[PDB]
Amino acid sequence: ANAKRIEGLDSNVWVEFDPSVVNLGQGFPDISPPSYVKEELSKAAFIDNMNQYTRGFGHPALVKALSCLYGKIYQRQIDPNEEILVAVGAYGSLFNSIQGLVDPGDEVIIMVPFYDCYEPMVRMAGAVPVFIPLRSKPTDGMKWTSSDWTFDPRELESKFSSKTKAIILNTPHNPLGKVYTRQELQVIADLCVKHDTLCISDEVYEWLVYTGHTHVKIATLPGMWERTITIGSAGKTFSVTGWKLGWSIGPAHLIKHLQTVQQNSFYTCATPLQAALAEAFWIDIKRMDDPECYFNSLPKELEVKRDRMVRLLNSVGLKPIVPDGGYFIIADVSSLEPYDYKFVKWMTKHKKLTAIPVSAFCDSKSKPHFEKLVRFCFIKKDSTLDAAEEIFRAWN
Amino acid sequence: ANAKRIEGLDSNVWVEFTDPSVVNLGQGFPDISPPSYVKEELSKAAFIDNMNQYTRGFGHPALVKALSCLYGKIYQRQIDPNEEILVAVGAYGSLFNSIQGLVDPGDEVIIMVPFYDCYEPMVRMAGAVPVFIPLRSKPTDGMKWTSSDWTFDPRELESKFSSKTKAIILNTPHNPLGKVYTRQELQVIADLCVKHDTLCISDEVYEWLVYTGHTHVKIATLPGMWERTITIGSAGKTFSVTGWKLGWSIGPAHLIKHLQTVQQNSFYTCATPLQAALAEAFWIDIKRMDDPECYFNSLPKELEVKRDRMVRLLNSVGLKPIVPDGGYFIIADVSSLGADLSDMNSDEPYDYKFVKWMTKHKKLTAIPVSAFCDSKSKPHFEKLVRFCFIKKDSTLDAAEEIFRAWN
Ligand SMILES: Cc1ncc(COP(=O)(O)O)c(CN)c1O
Ligand SMILES: Cc1ncc(COP(=O)(O)O)c(CN)c1O
Ligand SMILES: [Ca+2]
Ligand SMILES: [Ca+2]
Ligand SMILES: [Ca+2]
Ligand SMILES: [Ca+2]
Repeated sequence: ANAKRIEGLDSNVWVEFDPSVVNLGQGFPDISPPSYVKEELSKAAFIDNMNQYTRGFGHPALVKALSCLYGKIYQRQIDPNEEILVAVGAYGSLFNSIQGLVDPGDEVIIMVPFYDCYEPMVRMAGAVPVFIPLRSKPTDGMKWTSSDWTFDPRELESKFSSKTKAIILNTPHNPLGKVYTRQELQVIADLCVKHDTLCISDEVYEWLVYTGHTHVKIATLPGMWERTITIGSAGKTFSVTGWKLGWSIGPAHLIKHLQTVQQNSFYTCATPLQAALAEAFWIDIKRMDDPECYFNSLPKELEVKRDRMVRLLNSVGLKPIVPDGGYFIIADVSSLEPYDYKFVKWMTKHKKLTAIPVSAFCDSKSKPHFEKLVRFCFIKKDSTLDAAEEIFRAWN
Repeated sequence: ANAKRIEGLDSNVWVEFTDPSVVNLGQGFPDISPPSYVKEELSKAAFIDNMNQYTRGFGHPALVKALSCLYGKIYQRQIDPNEEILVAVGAYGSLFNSIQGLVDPGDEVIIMVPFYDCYEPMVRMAGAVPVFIPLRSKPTDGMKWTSSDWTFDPRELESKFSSKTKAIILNTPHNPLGKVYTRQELQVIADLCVKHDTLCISDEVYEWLVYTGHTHVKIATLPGMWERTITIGSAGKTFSVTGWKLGWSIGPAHLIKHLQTVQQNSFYTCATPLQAALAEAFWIDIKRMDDPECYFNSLPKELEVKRDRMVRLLNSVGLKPIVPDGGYFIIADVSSLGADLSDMNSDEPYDYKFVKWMTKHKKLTAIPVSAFCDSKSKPHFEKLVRFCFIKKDSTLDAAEEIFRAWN
């Protein structure tokens, strides 16, 4: 018998989803992590102290590294102890944020399609998710891209009331690949300031922005530092999704409440992973300048792979939406229980290729508007994408 | 402002407890080496690319398979790795899953005092009402003071159960007392849980650390209890790697699913390389469970020696130790020292003053037992200080130097 708070929250999209099938579904990198990330974990393993309890809110060496890296991005001095919290992934950071800040009866605005945990997390806190969809614009004629999706500022305004506690922002966006523009962020900022709401900004894909786009942090916009929690992830930054380390960065008067959730929930994150992650950070922080920096080299490597996926999807009559950022690409499926779920089962069984139906990232009323869209992951090794080529070449 | 569910829960004893020349017998920080193979296995896992990516949400398959094998032997029943186990971020996370998945606002949860400090705020964050009952000492055998001289009154316990009781939290072996609950004590608890149809959440992280004359009994193995108990263990304790932060909840499928629902909506998955390495460590020791060199046997054997040394050290200065049946903490009554605390003028309990004094004057820290007590219980336990002995010989040598030079 569940507690009331988790009523109806037991179904989970990922819980629902053959070894000759090429999996382009889940965000499971099969490229290697950088060699030094692995080496540093090995080194921490052999130090006895690095196997025992560390500082609860974050390993001192790690919060110092994050302080120094993010202080450069933000152009401010970030207090490593008071303005940072290390949690169990971005998931954990998100949970800390909602649990510590959002009351039963609060409204939380979510942009659709949304990364799927946003909705049940808001609901577990007894809050009301208030949905607004991203919508299409006329294309430049040439190609379909993430930047051809935006939101209507007037519709957004109408979502804000005196019940609104916060808006959840995700840039670069999953599943669309949208890198939100400065002007878009400014509309969100104006409304958070005018209504005095929080912004929770999920920026795990922050390094993964392609040619002609720039990651901009809403927390750097005038008046936003004081009302924003910005979230990062080791799993994305260093392609080690299995390390489950993320962080929240923001003002002390907000971070302390995340800290209260953490000390009362899981308390401490793993010492060896955090020690190794601190060293991985120092290596790359010292060479941000250079194309060898993993912050530089990975987006560069992935852009090639993105462009590859777009050719392959085109090659078979699937209309790709070229992503500004991240490592997912959506394809419209229409020119070949919701449509995209049926299509994905059909493509698995008959083409030996798997993907994720976009309707999984949509509230019930929005699903008809997105149900002909399917998402593919390209943070894959050359050999994996060749196996995918084979499947596409052989499709007809 | 904070969310309402966390009002007044921002204070934390461990945060409150913050110098290189101080000998630290306070926090449960092991400075013995963990087993060599535990460290080896994490290194091995680090170099496998796959073991650095997402694994199964509710627990890495090899880990839960190892857990089901080991606990199947202990429970003498088949344990389902997927449906009857949930791997969480430490025993903390397991406790959190349990209370968050199973306990409603207005529910009562019975807690035994002193209690591992997190029990109280976890119950309050869920909007539930902690109902406290103290452990009470009884006359000693004359020669020694032990954990076994502490117990609860069964009639007092009974009176805490009402139609509003959702659960009782059991911690055995007990922190901070070191008490190993007897079959008869567990039987009293089981009787009431069955009579009122309540849950039992049983924190058994120290399950392997039981000393001569005592045996770890799992309440969930008693008649009627399997269907109503969540039993919690921890890698930090099992393998002396407190920094790995992996624990597990074991119980019936209809209860574990609720815990699994909290986890999927909170942090989701635990780290892959730690879980992979831990599985291997378990196999290495599962396969030699009958042998002295099994870590499950050698660690309590090694700790029993250290415990006895600590008892002697505390005695030499006039501290009155409570010899623990289990775990790696020891409590001493400090009141026969009548210490020079005259002018530390706060409204803090005696034991916190004593510890501050001991740290400054004697260069030795410990933990005040009142940190493990609710407001009304503090005066009944405030002359008691907790010392940790999961320590290497050289650390206890340093401690011994201080005790010898004490007067
Ligand atoms: C937008 C978004 N946020 C959060 C997460 C979870 O991050 P973590 O693995 O660090 O918990 C993911 C998973 N790839 C994601 O796509
Ligand atoms: C009784 C008890 N329960 C739970 C914990 C926390 O366990 P973990 O470190 O596995 O989260 C501790 C701390 N050692 C403890 O003493
Ligand atoms: Ca307002
Ligand atoms: Ca308050
Ligand atoms: Ca079975
Ligand atoms: Ca009842």
